[PDB]
Amino acid sequence: DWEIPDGQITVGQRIGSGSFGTVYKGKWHGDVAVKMLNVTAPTPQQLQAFKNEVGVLRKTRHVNILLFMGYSTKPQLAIVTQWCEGSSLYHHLHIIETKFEMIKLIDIARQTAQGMDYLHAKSIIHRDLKSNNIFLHEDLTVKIGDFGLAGSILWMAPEVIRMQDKNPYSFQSDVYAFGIVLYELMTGQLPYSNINNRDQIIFMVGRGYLSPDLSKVRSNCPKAMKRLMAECLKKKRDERPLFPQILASIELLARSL
Ligand SMILES: Cn1c(Nc2ccc(C(F)(F)F)cc2)nc2cc(Oc3ccnc(-c4ncc(C(F)(F)F)[nH]4)c3)ccc21
Repeated sequence: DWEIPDGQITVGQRIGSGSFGTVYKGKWHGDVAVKMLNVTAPTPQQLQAFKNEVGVLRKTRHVNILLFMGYSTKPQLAIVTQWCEGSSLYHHLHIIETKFEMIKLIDIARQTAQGMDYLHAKSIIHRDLKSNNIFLHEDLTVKIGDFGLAGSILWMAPEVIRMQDKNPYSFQSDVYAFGIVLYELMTGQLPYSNINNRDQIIFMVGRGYLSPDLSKVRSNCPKAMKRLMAECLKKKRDERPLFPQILASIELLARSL
């Protein structure tokens, strides 16, 4: 079992604060991170989502997936994971503008792909893969998490952005978010930088009038990688490759550098 007996977790510095969640740096057999719920009495829907998150996390045991460590019900609903040292891929690329060498960029892609393939094998759809959810641990290991606390439309596949079905979320949807993550790694930028209207980005991506400008890729970006990016970003979801095949392509281009 993974229930941490109450009076063990020492919640400390509030690192992130959101609408429902609040992440704290903590202490439980060393430094840990604690996702918590603000309320003293939780909603039956809140208790379900906590049960679901812990449910997903207890199915994961992989280096590219954030280490689930335990849960706690009393006093507040809390999910304990490892504490990570460093910053998210988003922070690196877009906040502090870290200039990674092409070889590292491809490795960050390979690691994200590795973690993605694991989740998909375990029939887990992330639904929200983005650079803010890729943690570059000890500055070298990708750790896929859910560092969000609330949409994030830049990584959404046209079929998702359209909401033309009850569940438009697929393994393919995640492949498109991965495609956008590759665009970030290879351009050092977010897509649709020149468009200042969210609703229009939404409208156009859905209608397929707008796609990421692949000409923005770094000069040293391998032709194979740019091709892979293009496949991951296909408007038609059936045309998108899956992570076993994505991994294969990344690992191959990595060898030719
Ligand atoms: C419960 N829960 C999850 N859920 C999750 C669900 C599914 C999956 C998957 F299965 F789909 F993979 C993966 C994760 N993700 C989390 C992320 C959390 O934040 C953390 C964790 C570790 N370190 C930090 C940090 N270190 C330095 C800094 C900074 F930013 F302050 F510098 N922040 C921050 C806390 C709790 C988290």
